[PDB]
Amino acid sequence: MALFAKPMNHKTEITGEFNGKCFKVVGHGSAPGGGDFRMHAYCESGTLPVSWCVLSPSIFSMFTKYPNGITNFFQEAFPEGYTLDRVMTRENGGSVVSHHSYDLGKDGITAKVSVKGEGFDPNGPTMTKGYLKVLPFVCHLYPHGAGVRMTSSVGMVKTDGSLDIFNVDSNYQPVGSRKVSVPKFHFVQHRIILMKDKSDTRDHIVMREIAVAQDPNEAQSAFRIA
Repeated sequence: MALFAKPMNHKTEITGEFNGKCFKVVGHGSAPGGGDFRMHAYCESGTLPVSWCVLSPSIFSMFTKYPNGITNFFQEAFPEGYTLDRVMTRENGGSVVSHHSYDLGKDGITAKVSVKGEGFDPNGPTMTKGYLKVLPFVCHLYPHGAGVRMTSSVGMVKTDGSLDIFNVDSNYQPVGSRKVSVPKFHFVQHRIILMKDKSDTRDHIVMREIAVAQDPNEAQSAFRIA
């Protein structure tokens, strides 16, 4: 898509419940290009009842930078788009399930996201906002019938510098019946930066993400072999 060749706006609505505490999050951002994309999100319902770090995967893999030589399933599925079905499990206890759908229009990409979490200790880092950041991570992207499956194990650093591992299992499926090219196995490297805008007195986050896809056995010429 030529649309994916120029800067694009994106927005989201996220409806959620963790341990029964409801919230709504709205955000606007842009995707200037090269796998670097930002979102300013606020909790329209008041105070967010959870860590912005744990919410952050629910806050647009079509903005991932792809090298030529690997198909970008996320862009190729447009204009019809794709769905994301995700299960995220905190190894020390807690599950988050979510669904995302996307609309490509004149004003960019609109996402609708539902998310629910249960099994979190009321005094743990998820429900008490006790996370500082998400470590960098590499996803494995596997062919999965007409779509793709990404797995990652991400480390979320607590206030005290100890970390909790979350396992992310994401199924991306085309909406169109127009047959979309399914890539070969590859990696996608991510970084997530979260910031508080000093002008925004609402409970909010500014999220910046870098996502770049990588051919495994072109990593360097240590991996190249015939």
